Amino acid sequence: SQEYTLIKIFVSNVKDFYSIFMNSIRSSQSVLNTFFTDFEKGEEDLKNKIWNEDFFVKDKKVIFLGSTLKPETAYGQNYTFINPNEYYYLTLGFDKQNIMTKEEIINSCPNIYVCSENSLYNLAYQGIIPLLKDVFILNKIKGEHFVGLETYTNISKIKNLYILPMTTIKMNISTGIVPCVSSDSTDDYACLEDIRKKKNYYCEKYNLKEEQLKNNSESCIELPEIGNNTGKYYYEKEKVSSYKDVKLQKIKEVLYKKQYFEGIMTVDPYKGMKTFNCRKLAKQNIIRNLDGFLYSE
Repeated sequence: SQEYTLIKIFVSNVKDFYSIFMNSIRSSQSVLNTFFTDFEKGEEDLKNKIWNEDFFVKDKKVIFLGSTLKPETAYGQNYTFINPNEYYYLTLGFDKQNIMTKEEIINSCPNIYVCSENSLYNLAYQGIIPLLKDVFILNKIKGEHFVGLETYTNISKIKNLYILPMTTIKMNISTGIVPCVSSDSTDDYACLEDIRKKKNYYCEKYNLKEEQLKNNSESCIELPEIGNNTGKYYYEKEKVSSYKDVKLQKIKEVLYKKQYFEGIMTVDPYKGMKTFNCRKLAKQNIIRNLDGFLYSE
């Protein structure tokens, strides 16, 4: 049972998120002339409350639930990765970690979470989302539609963390949304490098512009005799060919263990602390500050 740290990844432009939301509602009503929980006969006021700009701008926070095994690197986050080819679910949940009626969920849950199907019942077991009297689904949206949205966390140095596509995200692991920390992760580095290299493919295919692809990731971890920016260092040394290179999984596992046992933190509030210790503190601080959750499956 692997423990993950979920980080609250807030959406900057909630009105654009609302456009995406209503575009999806309309598409699904058209095709079905499984995307959202149906509204019952006397629930029109609920429908009118949810399908409303106020719901996304005033009433609720819109939050992608990012999953990481390296929470100590969150200050360096430069992008948010999503699987563009898979469906993500929108569901209401709690800000702090529950069989409830639709009305009760609307009245009690301040956050709209975006996450994979895989995560849903795990989240409910963790007390992060309620069960409906079986999960209340506001929408189901392919990841491609979120590519280019601006996100941020309360930990990240920068606040323009665009959503980028990563097709190697496995839908059976956690929430299927991951923080991009390109300085400190070879897979993140690899994916960002492929996007940059094939910027014409990516900006043609998705709602992405060249100028969005230049965000720096502040390295949080130095390795003795290597230095910082270890993601790039192992990308280059192991001759990684792309973010879909079969050897990455092993490189990712080796680098994870090496940073954990040997890394030194290079960012506030952890400067000079060993990564081994910081892993635990960062989990503590993130949870205590209500910036995220512990999650198991």
